[PDB]
Amino acid sequence: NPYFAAGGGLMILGTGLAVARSGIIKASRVLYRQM
Amino acid sequence: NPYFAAGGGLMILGTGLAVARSGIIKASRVLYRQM
Repeated sequence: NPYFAAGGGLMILGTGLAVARSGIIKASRVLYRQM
Repeated sequence: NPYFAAGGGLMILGTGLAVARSGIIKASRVLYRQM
């Protein structure tokens, strides 16, 4: 399809993994000091 | 594969090395004043 030329889904994946990294970092920041 | 046209992994590597640089800078900021 002509939409394949854009191929902007990698931006979505990058935002998703960045948010996941931030959330996991905050969790581990709480996990160590919780147990 | 058609996914090679995008080639967005360099963004992932850049984010990883930037985070590593920040973490190492903070560590050295603690390492000098710890020992």
